[PDB]
Amino acid sequence: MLLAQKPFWQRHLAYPHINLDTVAHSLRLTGPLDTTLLLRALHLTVSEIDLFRARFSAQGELYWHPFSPPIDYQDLSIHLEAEPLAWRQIEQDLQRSSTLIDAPITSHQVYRLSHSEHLIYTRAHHIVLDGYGMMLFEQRLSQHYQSLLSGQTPTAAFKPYQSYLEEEAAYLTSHRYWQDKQFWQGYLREAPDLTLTSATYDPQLSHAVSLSYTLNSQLNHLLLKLANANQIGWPDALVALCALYLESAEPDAPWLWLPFMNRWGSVAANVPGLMVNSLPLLRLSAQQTSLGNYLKQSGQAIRSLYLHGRYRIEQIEQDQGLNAEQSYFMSPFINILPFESPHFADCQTELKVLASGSAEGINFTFRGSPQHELCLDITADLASYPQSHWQSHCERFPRFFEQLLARFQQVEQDVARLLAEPAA
Amino acid sequence: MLLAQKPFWQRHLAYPHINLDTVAHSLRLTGPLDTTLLLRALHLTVSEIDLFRARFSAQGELYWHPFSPPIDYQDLSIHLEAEPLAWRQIEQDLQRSSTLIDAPITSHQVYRLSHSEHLIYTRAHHIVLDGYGMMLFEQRLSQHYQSLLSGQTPTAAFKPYQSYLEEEAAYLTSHRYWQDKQFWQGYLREAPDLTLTSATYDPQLSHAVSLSYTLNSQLNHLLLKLANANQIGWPDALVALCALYLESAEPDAPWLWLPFMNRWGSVAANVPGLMVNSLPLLRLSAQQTSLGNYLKQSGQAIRSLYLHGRYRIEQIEQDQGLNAEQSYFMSPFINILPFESPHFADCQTELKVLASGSAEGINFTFRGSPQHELCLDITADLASYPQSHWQSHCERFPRFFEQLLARFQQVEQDVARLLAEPAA
Amino acid sequence: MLLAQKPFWQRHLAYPHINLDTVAHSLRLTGPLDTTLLLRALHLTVSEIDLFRARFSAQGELYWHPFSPPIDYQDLSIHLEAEPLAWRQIEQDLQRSSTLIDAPITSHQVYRLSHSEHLIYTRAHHIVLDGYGMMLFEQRLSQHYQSLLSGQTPTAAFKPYQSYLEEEAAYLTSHRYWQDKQFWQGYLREAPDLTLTSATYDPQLSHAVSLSYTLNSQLNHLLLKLANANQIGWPDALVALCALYLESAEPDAPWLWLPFMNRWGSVAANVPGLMVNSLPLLRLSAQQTSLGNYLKQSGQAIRSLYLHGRYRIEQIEQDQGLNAEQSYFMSPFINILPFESPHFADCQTELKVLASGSAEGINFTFRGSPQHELCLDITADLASYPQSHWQSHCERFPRFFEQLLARFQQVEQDVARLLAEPAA
Repeated sequence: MLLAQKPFWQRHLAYPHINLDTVAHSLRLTGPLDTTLLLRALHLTVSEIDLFRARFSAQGELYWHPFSPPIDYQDLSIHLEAEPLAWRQIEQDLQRSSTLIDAPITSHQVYRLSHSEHLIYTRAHHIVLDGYGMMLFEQRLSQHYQSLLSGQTPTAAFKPYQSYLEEEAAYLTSHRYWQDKQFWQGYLREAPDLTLTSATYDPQLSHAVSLSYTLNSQLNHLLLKLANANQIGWPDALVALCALYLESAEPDAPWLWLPFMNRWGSVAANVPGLMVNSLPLLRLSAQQTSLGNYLKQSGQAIRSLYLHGRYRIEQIEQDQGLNAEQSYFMSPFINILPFESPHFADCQTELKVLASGSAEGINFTFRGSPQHELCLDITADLASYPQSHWQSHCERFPRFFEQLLARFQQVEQDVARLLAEPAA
Repeated sequence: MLLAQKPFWQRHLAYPHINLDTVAHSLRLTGPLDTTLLLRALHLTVSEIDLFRARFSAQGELYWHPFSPPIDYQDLSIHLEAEPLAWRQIEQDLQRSSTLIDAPITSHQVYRLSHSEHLIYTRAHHIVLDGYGMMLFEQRLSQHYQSLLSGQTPTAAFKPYQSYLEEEAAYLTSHRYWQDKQFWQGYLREAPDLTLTSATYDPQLSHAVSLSYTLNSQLNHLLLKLANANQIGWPDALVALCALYLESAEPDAPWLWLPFMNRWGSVAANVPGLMVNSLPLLRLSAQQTSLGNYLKQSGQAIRSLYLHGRYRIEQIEQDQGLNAEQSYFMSPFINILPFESPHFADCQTELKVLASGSAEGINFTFRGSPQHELCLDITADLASYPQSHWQSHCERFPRFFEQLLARFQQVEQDVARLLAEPAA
Repeated sequence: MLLAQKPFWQRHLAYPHINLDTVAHSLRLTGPLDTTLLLRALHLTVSEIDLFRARFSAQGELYWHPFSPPIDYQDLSIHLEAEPLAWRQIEQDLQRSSTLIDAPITSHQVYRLSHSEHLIYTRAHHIVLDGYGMMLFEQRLSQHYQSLLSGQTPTAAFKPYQSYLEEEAAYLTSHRYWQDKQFWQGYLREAPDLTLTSATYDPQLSHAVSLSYTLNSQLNHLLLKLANANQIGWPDALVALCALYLESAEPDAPWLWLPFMNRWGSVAANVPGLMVNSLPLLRLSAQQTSLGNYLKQSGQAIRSLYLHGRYRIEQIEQDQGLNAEQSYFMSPFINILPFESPHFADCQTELKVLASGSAEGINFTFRGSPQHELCLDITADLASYPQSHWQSHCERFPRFFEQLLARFQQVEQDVARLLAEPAA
């Protein structure tokens, strides 16, 4: 078992009767799709994912099931209560006991609701799949379907999970491992303390609240320009902007937590699994600096995180002295969700996140793309984050974007002029 | 548009009325050549070079013309004033006002002067073609003509430019990119300031003065014997010897500028275009060192620059805080061009460089090969370099080479011997 | 010549007659070995090792022989005086004159005793091969054999030695070089003086004595266990433990010398040769810390050595201001020998060390593996170490392990508890 999987494994031993870290998506395809080919496509995709065959012993020993995950298919086009019938079974799986010992970690269900309506349900435990893995699974499903439909030879399959283990093993014994430890050690030393997880925090008592604000299109164009002008992508740009925002909105929070996919330059880029790593970014001050210099310098600080990003935060926790019963309070946290839902010839795809872990602290999420629609979701777990502050963020963050777009207007949309003004 | 191209683009917008960065070669062929097949060969070679179909919008957007460039041919074997008619048209092109906007960037003219005389003129703007690229073009022309003459099938065609764009795009995203960034950052920290282009320098007021100096055979042999001995290529050997010559001839200049092809190991080796990168080499001191040790350690240094050579100098200028209106004064500069002229059966080839960049500073260009004829060309632009210094280089550089052969004669032409002696 | 090679060169000049530094193994293969394929395998293996072609001039210049070393094979199956004939020729080589100067630096002899018995002899002077080196050689020989036995094509050949020289030179001119210098400087300044080599010491007058103690399985499993707990390797854990035992067995000995292979993350990993660096570990205090806390911190310090290990100990001596006639007395010395003997299909391998170079002081060597069997080897040079203290160590070191095994059982195999009780 990988260090990154241990915390999930422990949470499970600590609250067995409940599925705290599940990942489930539903795909709704509307269109003249070829049922049979989709089923083959799904069966093919799943075969390529070695980790979906993972199983754990009572002692946490990971071992491998020899068969690929079953694909439960049902033609419901016959019944009038087709949809409700499909959703009862989907909820059934969501409400399953979700044990981990000697059991299948994933589930795959397909429903033909009508000749032009299909419902695909995919579920896994966070211990064998993260967000990026999920989309990889979706794109692959897409790829196999297109190949089957167009009668072409499909492109290459996911590399075996074993190739990733080997790569990870080599990294753990490499000098880079030590340069990384070195780097996080210095980063935190010359910095304000990180917040630990409360001793009285019960993961199951989570109580999530949320609000979504759709960013104005004019802001998206600016977002891009701003990104370009600083030789950074819009996701990294939003992380910078978000940190700038927190300068006023929550000055006492010196840290902004980020998820580094840990797929960059690695075979993991072709191996669905668990690799995401949570890292803390020390927000730069807005005092005595231009917005332009703020974005550029934040981007570098962020980049620096990615370069030493393969070093596990769990490991950092140990390096910093926390004991086994401790963990960092990764809040505030930012997530950028840029990936499109998987495509299928002559169909519309409606993707729905049915499960995705547990909310802790406050979370800022950006789903979509400045090229189309980009929304901001402000989610807080009232059991570990004050409701009023959450209230405040839902009113202040959106305004923050309204201003930026304004300061731009009142400067005749001159990218260089806006980057010219002070960060504050 | 690539970064390497931006500066040529800007120079054009700044001075539209002049051809600052044009490349043009004339190939005069003497022999009973097959005109029709030469034309075909030229037709096929230009069609394989995607970049020659490039064009730019007034906004600097590079788009693609669907047709290969035209090959303008003229049989002039009838006129009494044949050669003069050819050259008058060439000079005219060398005098056309460049226009990178929505216009063809290359020109191809062939002239049949007499049954045994042909003149080929090839012109491109530096923004789509460099030295190495020109030679790939000439060699390819030679290959095709030879294939057609013997009936054989031609060897593989140039890869598409798209492949290079992709490879480049990946490098810009890789870990190497950041490794290269840190490197140039360290290298420039541990060293004397680099010089910046005077702010009053006007590219058009350039005024280049030149002078050749063939190296006697005994030196060329010595160059090779020295290179082999230090297990390095003669070009680097030659670069070292210049580094050494400069130590005494121009001690108040620590840097020496070099061109890095960026061809080896990349698809660029099979894609004509612009890839050469000018990078600064910090001269090693000649004090306390044997000649041999100087050569080897210089080679080790050059190689170090090679490895990080894909990192763009324009990027470095930004990393080092220069602004949009500044740049490095890349002088002195030592440019080595080993390539031989293209060959055609039963013919002699006379290559003539009709246009190349534009003089800046003092330039040491070596053309040839130590096995054949190697001529040193000291060029200077009095508009940006001390005329007196230039003359002084013309005197002492050849003397430097003469003293070298001499000190060699001194110890019975014993390579080990000559190498054990002190550097200076 | 490399710095690590110079002291061997010196020893040879100072005592031309005696062959003081030799590494020589014998491998007895019992089974139905394919003689011919073995001989081919041996042939292929020696040909991949550039360094076995090294030869030294009178002035100590290292030059290269153009041919791979010969392999002398004799079928003694028909002869009656079999084994005696083999060993007699072996002893003759161990008893060669071979004044390093202009002589084959290695020897390879193969003997077929019967169709079931084969004896392989391999000798090299320590100046071109260390322990790891010898191991690599052995493993490559089994790879080749196996490859020829099965119809499989062999894996990659050892990289060329020039590769390593090129890497080392790069390191010497690097900043990493300077950091290592810094680390060693301070690590020594803030610590007790290292013991210099007695001026009245004569290498040729070595008088070795040894005695082996086989660590009982009970302990083996504990060793491994102890290793896991402190997230460290068992060899590193054995050093930590040896340093502990030395806290009350020779309290006046602040330092413990360790051999650092210096193969870690280097082409040297695929280049048999001399790279081992002897370094001083400042033994940590066994007071005011728990066993588990001692191991964890010992491993950290040990890690630091490896991390700065590329800096040469001979270089450190020069840095500490020692003159050419001086060196560090490297005693106590712990050596870990984990590697198994080469394996050949359907055969038995009985490895035997016939020469491993003379060593000063006292040495603690761990041969084998906790996974299977391992024996502690206490060896001493009476001409440089008190025979008394030696016998002292022979009785007291094992006891130290019976105590650890006992203090363990005496805590109901409670691993975390053993690691809770203070140092000693």
